[PDB]
Amino acid sequence: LKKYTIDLTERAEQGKLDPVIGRDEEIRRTIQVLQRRTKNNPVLIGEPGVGKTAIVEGLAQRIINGEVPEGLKGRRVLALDMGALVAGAKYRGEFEERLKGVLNDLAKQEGNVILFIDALHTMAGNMLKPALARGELHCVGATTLDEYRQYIEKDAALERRFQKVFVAEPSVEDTIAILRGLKERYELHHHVQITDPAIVAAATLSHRYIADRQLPDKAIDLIDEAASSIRMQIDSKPEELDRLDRRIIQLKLEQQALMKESDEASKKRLDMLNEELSDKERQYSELEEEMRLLRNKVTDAEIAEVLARWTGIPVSRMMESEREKLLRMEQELHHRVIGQNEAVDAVSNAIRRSRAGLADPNRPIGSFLFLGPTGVGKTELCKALANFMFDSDEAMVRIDMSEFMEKHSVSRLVGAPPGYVGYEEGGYLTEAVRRRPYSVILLDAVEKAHPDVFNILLQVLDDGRLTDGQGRTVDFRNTVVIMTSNLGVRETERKSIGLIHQDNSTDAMEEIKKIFRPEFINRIDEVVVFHPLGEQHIASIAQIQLKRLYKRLEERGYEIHISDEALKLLSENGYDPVYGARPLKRAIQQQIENPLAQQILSGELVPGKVIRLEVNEDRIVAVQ
Amino acid sequence: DAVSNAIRRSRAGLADPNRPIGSFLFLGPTGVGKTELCKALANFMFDSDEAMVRIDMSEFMEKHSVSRLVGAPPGYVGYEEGGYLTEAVRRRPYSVILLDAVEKAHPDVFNILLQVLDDGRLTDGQGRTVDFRNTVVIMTSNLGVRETERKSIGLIHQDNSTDAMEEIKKIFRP
Amino acid sequence: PVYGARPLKRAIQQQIENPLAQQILSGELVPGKVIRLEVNEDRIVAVQ
Amino acid sequence: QIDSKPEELDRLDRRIIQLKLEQQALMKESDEASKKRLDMLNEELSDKERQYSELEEE
Amino acid sequence: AEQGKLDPVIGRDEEIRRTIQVLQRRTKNNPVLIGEPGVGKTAIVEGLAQRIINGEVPEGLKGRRVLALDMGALVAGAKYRGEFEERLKGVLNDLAKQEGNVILFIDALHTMAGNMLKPALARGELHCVGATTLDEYRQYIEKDAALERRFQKVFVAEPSVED
Ligand SMILES: Nc1ncnc2c1ncn2[C@@H]1O[C@H](COP(=O)(O)OP(=O)(O)OP(O)(O)=S)[C@@H](O)[C@H]1O
Ligand SMILES: Nc1ncnc2c1ncn2[C@@H]1O[C@H](COP(=O)(O)OP(=O)(O)OP(O)(O)=S)[C@@H](O)[C@H]1O
Ligand SMILES: Nc1ncnc2c1ncn2[C@@H]1O[C@H](COP(=O)(O)OP(=O)(O)OP(O)(O)=S)[C@@H](O)[C@H]1O
Ligand SMILES: Nc1ncnc2c1ncn2[C@@H]1O[C@H](COP(=O)(O)OP(=O)(O)OP(O)(O)=S)[C@@H](O)[C@H]1O
Repeated sequence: LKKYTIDLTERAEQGKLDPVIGRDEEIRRTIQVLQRRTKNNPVLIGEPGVGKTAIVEGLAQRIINGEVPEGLKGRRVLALDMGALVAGAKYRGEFEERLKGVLNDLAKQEGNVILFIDALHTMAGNMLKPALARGELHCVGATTLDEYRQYIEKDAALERRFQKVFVAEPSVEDTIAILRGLKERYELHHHVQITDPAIVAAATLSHRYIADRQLPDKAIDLIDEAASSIRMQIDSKPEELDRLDRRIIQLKLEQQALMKESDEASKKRLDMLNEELSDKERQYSELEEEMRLLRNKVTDAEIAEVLARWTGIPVSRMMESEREKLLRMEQELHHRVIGQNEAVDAVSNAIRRSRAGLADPNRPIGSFLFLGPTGVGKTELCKALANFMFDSDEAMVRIDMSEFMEKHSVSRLVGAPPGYVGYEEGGYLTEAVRRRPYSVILLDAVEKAHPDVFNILLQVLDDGRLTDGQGRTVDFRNTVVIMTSNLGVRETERKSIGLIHQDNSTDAMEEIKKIFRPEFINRIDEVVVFHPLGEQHIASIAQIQLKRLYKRLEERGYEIHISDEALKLLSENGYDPVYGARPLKRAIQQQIENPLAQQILSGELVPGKVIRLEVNEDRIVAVQ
Repeated sequence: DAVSNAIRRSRAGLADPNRPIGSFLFLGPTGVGKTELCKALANFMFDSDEAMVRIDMSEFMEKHSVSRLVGAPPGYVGYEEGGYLTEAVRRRPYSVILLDAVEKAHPDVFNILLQVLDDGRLTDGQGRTVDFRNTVVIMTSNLGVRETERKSIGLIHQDNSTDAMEEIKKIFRP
Repeated sequence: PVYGARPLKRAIQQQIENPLAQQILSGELVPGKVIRLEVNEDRIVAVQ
Repeated sequence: QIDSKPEELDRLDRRIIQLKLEQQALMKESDEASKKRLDMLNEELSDKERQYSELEEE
Repeated sequence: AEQGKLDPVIGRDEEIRRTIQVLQRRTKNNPVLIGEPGVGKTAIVEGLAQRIINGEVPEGLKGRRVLALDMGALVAGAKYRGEFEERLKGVLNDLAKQEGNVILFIDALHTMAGNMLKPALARGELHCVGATTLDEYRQYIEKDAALERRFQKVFVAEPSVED
């Protein structure tokens, strides 16, 4: 008891055990087990982070703090932790000897020293049952759910040794009382003065967002991380000084990339960045020679910037300048997708209300069932939205739902039942959107998937979470979906002419209301129906079809200027009454790119010189 | 009044001990607020929507989904991880369970469900007994929406009951 | 008749709350005061 | 229950220990005009002290 | 690193501020670099060592020095029941002798026993550095809320042209 044990009451005497304000219920549950003769060893069972070790050591905090009544005063808490019994016994038999020594010690305590097994799955059993049979061992269990059950559940002799402990959960109120009850201990443990908004945002926002740990402790280590980044601010220089100096370090690593060259002077095209280097010396000198350089407002906005680096709705963007690209979000789509006014306003306004957040957080954000014709370019619009917000097309997780015809379809895409290859491989959308849950959940042709797939669209559209075969919640409460499904193609291509719009809504709503409930008609953002294009739109997609060719042949170092007559021939070959604007790239390549390749390989086009496409033909030809 | 009188019967004590406490079949058009009322049922007596999980019978249609509700056969992943029904009831047997669209489930969940109803004992992949004899279940349906919203004009309630009980009759027992 | 008062969630958030979000985040509406649902013209507009 | 303080007595004493150590949390705040709302927990604490004094006497 | 035998880095300041900013905690205290074996995360912990030792770092990481428990001498002679145990308790007590002025960059973080590592990481008595592959940080474990209270990660994405 003097060699192997750690005195938890002494830990609560000096105060290395962080004081626990509240929860008298389960410490009273411990004391109620301690008066109990049989089933005398309590087992603290919660999730990890219900504080099982901290409830035994806080039971020592009660035994020193006198909140315990008569009966246990004198019965001493001494904790056999792991690591203690692992002494230099290189040979056998001495283990049973030293255990016989310490069980003669608690055998002569006679209810004066209480034993404790920290992380109960450690310790034995061949010797504690006599010491739990006379009345001489008084041990305590504190370990997790899996480590108590797999410690032992099913021995009816050892569950005769161990009683479990179960809890009750009130509101976020007493979590706020944990955070204010601990915030000055982490002032003198975290070098600050904890104002309230960081911890009340930690409590309420922890009860809203975090689906991995539990109240209040997820808020507690959020304040740990918070005061960590705060002391990162405390011991460094003031703010904009570190803006200047840190961008000096990283950007001089960029010029460190941008100096070791073949010819240094000609590719010093970054000369503005070096005048800006001496300018960073200039304003960085203004602010080194020269609060709002301080934050006791920790802040909710700034650990909302940390959590905003986590989730997928930012607030670090919120203190930036964003309204100028918001007010021409239509026109910044018109740089690559022109026309379709109720589509760019219904879709773009649906993006505004979506990432603005006007619905339930326990509802999805941008929820779209697309229904309409072809000849439009849906995946290039999905690339316009990943290349719009995601700034390039990583989010385009394209998972075709066409494969799913037989009985076992939700074992296919949801994930297989365990005990097989398919569960560890998981489902299709379940896994490839399990990697990025807060992203574009892009789907083509969902209608051929199961009714069960339809009602788990009713799960990610009502609830906004997903469940595989095992039974956990993949969180979708912070993602925008795009469903470029192939529901519309035959109905909306076949509807012209002879079928009015209410009839396509009638039989398409006979498919939806054939399987879905009214919330699939209702709870999407918009039913976005497209229309065919005009001639100036053909001119615009010619221009932006050329801008990619400008940057592409720009990487080689050539120049091409095109007259208006070739524009007139492409406008002539642009539109057909049956198909629309799709074969334009094929006509451009078949009439333009054949003599261009023929003369760039033939030798008639000279490198290092400007190229111009003229017409010494009845079609487009190349010349120098 | 139906669910509230079911609560007064629940805390009152009328029930047969070889039965579940509450079991109902809801039919009709959709738009009434079923699982919002189940969120109020998670709000009233044990006081928390944290204790509302909402369970579905749709994804569980396969050859091994019987071993999803009972746990896998031995020698499998999900045998040591168990099943959703056996672990879920085995943690706290006195709780509120929210099922959806049981027609999606097989006649093997209807016979495990019969063991919820009759004689009160479920044997899993392993085979040990499962305590179901004081458990409250809630099961919603799509039989109401898929033949009521179009037949709301003209049809009567008895014929609604019969043309539910036909496809029920093909795949359930009385 | 089939649908009921179910779409009224998005009749509110869609039908009024899109220009309301435009006017709140536009900077016209300074926060901090008691809101009275005023009447501009025949489509519902909230004014601060 | 006979050796120590009675059941309704330590229900009450432990409700007032919930509210009192809840105030030991609830002292240091951020701004006054928002988070000194807790008037209602104070009059509930008056029910706590009065009922605990009543069954303290009885 | 004083002798300068290690590999340099180019750029790498924002997400290594994510590495230092995930270093200086108490429990969750240890960073994890995420990514496959063709990205270079050991250059990020050793460029971390070059910021700590060379001196662009502010106050706090001036004197900190990094050690490395490896599995090789752990499994070298495990002849009897206790050799590996006397040697690992020697590791933990030598962690106690430099008193937390030992940084322990454990690469292959799941390799390092553990119930003797958990409470010292919990009190503040232990503080290390972790590293595991993208798929293998999906394999490490995140739902053990205890081992959620022992470690934390650093985010790195798909590489670009300019870098
Ligand atoms: N009210 C509180 N007062 C003080 N510290 C608290 C409080 N709530 C949580 N903690 C912290 O909770 C942390 C975890 O407690 P533990 O003693 O590890 O209990 P535990 O859940 O059994 O951990 P194990 O045994 O490793 S599973 C400690 O580091 C405490 O700082
Ligand atoms: N606006 C556009 N800009 C650039 N390329 C386009 C455009 N529209 C179509 N394309 C090209 O033509 C192809 C067809 O466009 P998509 O965006 O895939 O149309 P789609 O309806 O999504 O076809 P799916 O996905 O096979 S049903 C694209 O992959 C591009 O190569
Ligand atoms: N009348 C209503 N009152 C309140 N909330 C409603 C109502 N109707 C729908 N909801 C919301 O929409 C969700 C689904 O609608 P429900 O009324 O529960 O019908 P349902 O049959 O449960 O559909 P589910 O939940 O997808 S199986 C609920 O969880 C609520 O969030
Ligand atoms: N950041 C870097 N800076 C400098 N050289 C690097 C860098 N990353 C990789 N290298 C080079 O690549 C070689 C090995 O790359 P590693 O850094 O070991 O890749 P890795 O991601 O660490 O994968 P491991 O270590 O095999 S798991 C080194 O010998 C260097 O030549």
